[PDB]
Amino acid sequence: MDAYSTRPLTLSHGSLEHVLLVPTASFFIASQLQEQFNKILPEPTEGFAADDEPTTPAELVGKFLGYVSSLVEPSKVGQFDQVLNLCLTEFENCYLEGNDIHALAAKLLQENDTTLVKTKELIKNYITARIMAKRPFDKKSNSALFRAVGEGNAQLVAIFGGQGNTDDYFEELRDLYQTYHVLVGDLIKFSAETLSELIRTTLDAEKVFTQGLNILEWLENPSNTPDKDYLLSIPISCPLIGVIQLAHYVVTAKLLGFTPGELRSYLKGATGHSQGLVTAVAIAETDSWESFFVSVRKAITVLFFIGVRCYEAYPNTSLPPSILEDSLENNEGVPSPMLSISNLTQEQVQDYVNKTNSHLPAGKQVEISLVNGAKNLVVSGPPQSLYGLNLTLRKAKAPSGLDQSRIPFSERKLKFSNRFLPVASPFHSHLLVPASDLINKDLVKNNVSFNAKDIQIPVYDTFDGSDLRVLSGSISERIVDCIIRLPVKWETTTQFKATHILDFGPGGASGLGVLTHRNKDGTGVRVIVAGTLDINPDDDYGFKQXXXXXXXXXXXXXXXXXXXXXXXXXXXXX
Repeated sequence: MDAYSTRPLTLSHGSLEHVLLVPTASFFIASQLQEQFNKILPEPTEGFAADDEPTTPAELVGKFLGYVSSLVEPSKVGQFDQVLNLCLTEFENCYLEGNDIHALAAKLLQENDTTLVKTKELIKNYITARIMAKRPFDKKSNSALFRAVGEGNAQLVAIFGGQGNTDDYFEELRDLYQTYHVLVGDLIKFSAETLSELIRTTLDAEKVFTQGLNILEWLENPSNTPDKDYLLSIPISCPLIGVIQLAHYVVTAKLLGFTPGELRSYLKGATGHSQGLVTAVAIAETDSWESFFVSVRKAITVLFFIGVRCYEAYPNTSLPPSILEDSLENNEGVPSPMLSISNLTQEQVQDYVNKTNSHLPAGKQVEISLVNGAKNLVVSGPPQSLYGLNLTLRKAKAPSGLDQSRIPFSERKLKFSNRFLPVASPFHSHLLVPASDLINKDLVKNNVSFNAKDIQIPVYDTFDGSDLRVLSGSISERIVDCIIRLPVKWETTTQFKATHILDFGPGGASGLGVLTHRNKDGTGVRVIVAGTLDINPDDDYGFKQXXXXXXXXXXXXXXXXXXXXXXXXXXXXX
């Protein structure tokens, strides 16, 4: 054949029995919106919708067809259940050669049209078309960049973040659901039902989800998707969050042709962050997709109840405009009860904290929320107070106006960053405890709150990396106080013997995925999940999954080229 639109891609004339049920796709693919969307390309070269890359036609044809296809795995007969397969492999022999479509994605971000949405669609086309009828994801065998931890050449670790630096949340899950219809309708539809139940069951939780938690439709037709605001509030955010990372670990799986066991396998680490730990745990021990399921039920109800209850502590207090203004001028912004005091030191971060509480009543006082990074140091307390710290915080801070230009270090002043984060609640707090213990019980109160010695790999703690298995606390009683009470000291939670780190951190290159990197510069090669974008071989991600003939190696600062010695062919040192 010949996928048109000014760009040609031969489609081996199926010869007769094919070429007949083919043009039925030839003109249907000539879907009116392809010709006028091809006229926006003879000049505005592939303005939009398809065509981008010369071999991208194979996309929509091998997509549109891969959909109006069988419309059920139970073959809608050869019509669209074989005609679709002559081409499927036909595609797997153009510019992919196995290696995985996700990898052929790189062959776009850098080569031709630097487009994201034009590549994301591209994937969905494949993966979906593939699982539509024959060729299901299973073959198990993978390229490389993964043999490593299996041949002893490397070691892998896993991590999961939370309330990561993103005011989107759902903007990831939707753009995760839509992305791969196939590879997650499960966890999705599943967790859907799941949460949809954990409501009527905790009768009282119905007064905390004003915005119907019908996380279902929210995807298909966001037309009535409950705000952008409260879609973030703790109950509802907590769950869907893991859902994401879980969904990924899944895709990470299903893709890789494995099973949650085939993955809890190649590993050794797996350590989440606060709302990200709950994921690590429930992820450690998971075998086939038969066990893998209720396995999720856990995590879900977990974060679920944490949120639901934590929300009943000191929920979203009606923020005062009296401040919204002033705060929005210094540009600190979203007053949010949690702050990121970057570029500085603890104690320093402390001192300030101190003096503030000093005069401040006990209840409104504030703690040093996190300790991720050697500098970074999130803090939190009632929405208010926090800013009141920013007060003294500002005055002392320097406007970034040249001062070193003429002798600094001695008199020169400091530099900051006092912004807040996308987090309705004050995790790890001094007010998120009276309800803490309750969730512990709220756990058992639902025949699933366990996490026994089934601890596959060593899932490091929120405080001091211990296999988390030292019992005497059920874990599902620590994975509570380590969150809604105790700090994180992350640098202390890392102390890994890794070569890489897989972070299904909560959407984009801003959810620990990179921070973890920050702290260390000459060790792992931290790679993340969703998102295909790149940079400069620093923290390669999203595509380092199905990579073939390309291994990660973030040079070690000492090992990598360290002092040496040698002598001359005439006997001389050097």
